[PDB]
Amino acid sequence: GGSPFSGLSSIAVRSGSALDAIIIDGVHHGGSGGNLSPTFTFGSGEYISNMTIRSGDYIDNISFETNMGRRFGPYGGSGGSANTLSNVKVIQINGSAGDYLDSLDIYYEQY
Amino acid sequence: GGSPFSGLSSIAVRSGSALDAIIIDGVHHGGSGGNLSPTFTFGSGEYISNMTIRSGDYIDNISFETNMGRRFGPYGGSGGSANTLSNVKVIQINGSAGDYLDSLDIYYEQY
Repeated sequence: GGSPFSGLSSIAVRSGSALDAIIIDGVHHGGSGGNLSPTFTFGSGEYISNMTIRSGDYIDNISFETNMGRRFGPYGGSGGSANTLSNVKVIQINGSAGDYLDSLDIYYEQY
Repeated sequence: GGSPFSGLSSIAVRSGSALDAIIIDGVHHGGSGGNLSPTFTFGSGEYISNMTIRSGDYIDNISFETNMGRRFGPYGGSGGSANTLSNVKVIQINGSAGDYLDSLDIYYEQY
């Protein structure tokens, strides 16, 4: 019984040319620079299915598509190298933050 | 670089004899009954290492120990059956909620 939920229930970012911050369920991870994205709130049974991430020494860009045809991004800049997650169910987003988003540790089901 | 963080950054619950709610990074999952736990905010590099969960048709009790000797619980009641997670790193907490906490879908590293 019940309506499904996730502990990853909403995402925002702060971005300029790179990722200043990620804001996960209203919890700030990073610095104050860049401009604040609007918050993406996930629906019951909705999860991240695609995700493109540009990264270098820092997280430079973040975009994703959900299983419900919804989109978030791109936010950030054109630097670093691009990696893509496809046919996935993203479960967790961890990482390391300072004044910027230094790394991301994504946990997902690889379908 | 950077200080580690998790997308599972704080836990509270609402509990009576069972689990009315779990509150994950300030996002409410469940109903309004029972009494509100105080919020456990996780520190950088802190994660759930032990966890005892009583469950039946509903989540009945929740307790956990973190890798930093910190504790949360027990909260709830004495019904259902007990399961324990030991030598783990909890990564995600999902589930299904209504007026109560119907299920929990825990994602962890089994060490």
